[PDB]
Amino acid sequence: EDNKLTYAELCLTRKTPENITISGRKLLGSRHGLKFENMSKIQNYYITYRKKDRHQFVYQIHSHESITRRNEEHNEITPVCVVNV
Repeated sequence: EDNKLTYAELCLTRKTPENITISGRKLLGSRHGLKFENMSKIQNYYITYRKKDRHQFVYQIHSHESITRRNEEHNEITPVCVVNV
């Protein structure tokens, strides 16, 4: 829905972590509907977005471990609904 997302399905030709992130970055750079303004606990790949000044955001897929690592290194990358690859 507008607020919460049920589930996301990604379909590729090969299942590798680098290809998953590349596909998530490329497929989520076109014209989209909303900004995924919600939250859900995470525990494993997810679609995430970081905030950036003057209404700027990036849409790409990160693993939960990678989400934690990039939150530790860094504007937090708040994760949203799970992605099944």
